[PDB]
Amino acid sequence: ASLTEIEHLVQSVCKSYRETCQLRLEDLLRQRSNIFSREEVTGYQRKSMWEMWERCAHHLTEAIQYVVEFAKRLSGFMELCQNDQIVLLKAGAMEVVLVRMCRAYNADNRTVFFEGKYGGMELFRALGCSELISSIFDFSHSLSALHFSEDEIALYTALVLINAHRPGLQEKRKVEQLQYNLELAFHHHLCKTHRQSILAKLPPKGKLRSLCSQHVERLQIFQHLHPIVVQAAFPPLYKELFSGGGEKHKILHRLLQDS
Ligand SMILES: CCn1c2ccc(OC(C)C)cc2c2cc(C(=O)NCc3ccc(S(=O)(=O)CC)cc3)ccc21
Repeated sequence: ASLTEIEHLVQSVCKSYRETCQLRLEDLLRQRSNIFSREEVTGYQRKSMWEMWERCAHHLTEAIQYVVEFAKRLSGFMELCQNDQIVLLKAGAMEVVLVRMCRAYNADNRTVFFEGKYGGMELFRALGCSELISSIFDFSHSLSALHFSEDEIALYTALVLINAHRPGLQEKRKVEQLQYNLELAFHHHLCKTHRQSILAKLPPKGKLRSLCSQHVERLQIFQHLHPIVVQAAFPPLYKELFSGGGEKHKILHRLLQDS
């Protein structure tokens, strides 16, 4: 590429991210005073393990849906082959969400936006996966300290998705070319903005992997306890990405072709 082509890539990635923002950053910020009452938090903790999982899995899926749209509007993604498009989303959708999640996290009070209001990590006690939950909270605390801008979120999440070491890619070099061009864009924007210093403070990719593996390990435990809840009440797309052998659902392909 070239300088103008790189800056055009910066604007195109940032646009594609805004359009597929689930919630505008301002909407999330204006709600920061709206905090679950102690009584409301007690009600969350007393809900059954399997209903909490169903509600959270459904919210997770909604977020995942916006990440698919981001991909479809992202330069070069839709020129990749369908096998590679699915490998990328299958492995990176949960990662993009975990990163996007820091916009919904308030480090002042350590709360996360969820079902209309902000609550701390006790809100999630009914799930029986406190390690996962505190890892995600801590992970969102780390990212919140860097004070990402929205533009920086878009460029960074683009790279989280366009990761050419995902196993199973058929056109690895084509994904390499794309990844390298988004890296230059990201780094060009940080340099231009005097923000290269965040580069040494980004999470190792091994960390995003770790959280996703914890996600799936805890899903398998829950599914073994409530197999019929998963079969009858989890979102199909969620089963496709995360459960086993749940990928008999072909939702992603449907999503990727539907205009
Ligand atoms: C660690 C605590 N936590 C969860 C823990 C587990 C879990 O699912 C498992 C049960 C499978 C799901 C959640 C979960 C979901 C939300 C959520 O969706 N809030 C609504 C929202 C809407 C838009 C944005 S955004 O615009 O910033 C783009 C992402 C952010 C947030 C918040 C916290 C959560």
